[PDB]
Amino acid sequence: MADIGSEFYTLNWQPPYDWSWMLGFLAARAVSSVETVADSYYARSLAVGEYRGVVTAIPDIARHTLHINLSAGLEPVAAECLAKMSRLFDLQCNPQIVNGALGRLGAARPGLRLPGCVDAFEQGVRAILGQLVSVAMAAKLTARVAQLYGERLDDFPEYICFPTPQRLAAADPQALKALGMPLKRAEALIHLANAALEGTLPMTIPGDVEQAMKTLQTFPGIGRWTANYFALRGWQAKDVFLPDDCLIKQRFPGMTPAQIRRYAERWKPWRSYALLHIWYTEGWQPDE
DNA sequence: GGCATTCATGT
DNA sequence: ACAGAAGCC
Repeated sequence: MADIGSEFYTLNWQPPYDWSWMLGFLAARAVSSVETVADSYYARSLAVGEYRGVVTAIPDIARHTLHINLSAGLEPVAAECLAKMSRLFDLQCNPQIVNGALGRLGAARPGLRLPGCVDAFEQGVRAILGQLVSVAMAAKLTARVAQLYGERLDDFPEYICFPTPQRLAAADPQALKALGMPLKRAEALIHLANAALEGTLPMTIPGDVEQAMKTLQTFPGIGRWTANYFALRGWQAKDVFLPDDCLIKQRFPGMTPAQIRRYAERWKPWRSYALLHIWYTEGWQPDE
């Protein structure tokens, strides 16, 4: 909780914004030695190009500001760090626009944002690992992977960087399997770690997301769900919906993974936010 | 254990 | 759209 840096920065957000939720979300999925989530505090190792360091983000609810502190090694690339924090926290979102379009589904938790990531690859590795297991177990698994293939910081030895596409492509699929996962999944990771290494995996949000996801689902281990939920968190595609999600079929009294594709149409172009509101709004039921 | 979600494939 | 590998009681 002691300033890891001398340089401080401020990012504005447009209320409303449920920070307890956000930080709750990220804390659950917090990978041990990579990131540290607490009450009004989030911290993590960060690689921007060849620059390394620690970032912390402290919300200030009174003045619609997020306070960012950077370690010295991250100063030369401050703007990009801030852009990563902004995509991680959805600071550019216009809640009024989203919520107004979500109509009734927006009402209960209007401060819900779309939790993003800091790195499209990192998000991709996460998307694969958290595939079938519980949110908690993915977290523990991903900590094991990072513990082995992650790079430590020279200035902050209690922090390690999320593993790069390099160390990860050079991974022994069996060493991965030993960290507690199917061969088919260790192989998935390595594939992705290779695509990203050779441009084949888009790091910035593609212009045609549906098209870009087509290409994704042709990856080993990556199907339609894993591809959709990655576009959402990895690219922060805001108009993505998952009709096949287990939790959604449940909230649709006998409805086919095609009938809902037409229901969720009513929430363009904010279907990602709609999806989230459904998950995290218990009281909610379709307008039958 | 036989059965079942649950997401990934392939005809 | 239409039929295999990985907790449930």
